[PDB]
Amino acid sequence: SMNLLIMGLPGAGKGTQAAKIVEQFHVAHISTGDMFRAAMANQTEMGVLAKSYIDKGELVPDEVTNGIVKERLSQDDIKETGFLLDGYPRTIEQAHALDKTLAELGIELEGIINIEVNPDSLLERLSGRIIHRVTGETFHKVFNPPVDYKEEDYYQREDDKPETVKRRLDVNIAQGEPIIAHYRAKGLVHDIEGNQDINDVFSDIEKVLTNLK
Repeated sequence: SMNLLIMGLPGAGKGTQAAKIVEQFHVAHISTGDMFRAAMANQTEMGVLAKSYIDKGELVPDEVTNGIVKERLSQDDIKETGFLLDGYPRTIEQAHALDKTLAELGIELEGIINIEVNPDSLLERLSGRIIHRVTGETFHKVFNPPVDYKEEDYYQREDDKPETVKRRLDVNIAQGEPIIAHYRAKGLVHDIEGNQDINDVFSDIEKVLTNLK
């Protein structure tokens, strides 16, 4: 059992590495989407409140979000298998709330996998998805270019356009950096070079996690 966070900007490979971490180390991967879904499925105190905001298209308040996390971390699997929290905390306020939650449950955080990738590089990756303008097909400027390729043959979904991606990276950099610093001051942050093949990133994670205890 290990008690862990994973962090990283959008596109950094967190989802893939999280799944590899579970397969090998058998901790419970818990994303913000997972915790919300479980709260609503279980009809918990906070889950029915979250549903009430989500049904109206409204962002959920931190008292509810932090309460969902406290519900999640109180489950039996947590002290049995440990966990890999992904997505939460979103902000330094949520990190301060998590730390109170953990202390009250008598759980110690043991490590943070921080996958780093240059955000200018991430902008190019995340803004690569293109759709052929004559009815058929998805490609990607970096990962899967179409035959020949000329830009006028494609369009993009709004969330894949460079300006939209830049906004998303800017918020995650602004919100994430104070959290990474907060935990780095306590030696909990292990920086992983996201600049590698899937198995090479995972190898570096395995050197971190198998050495922790």
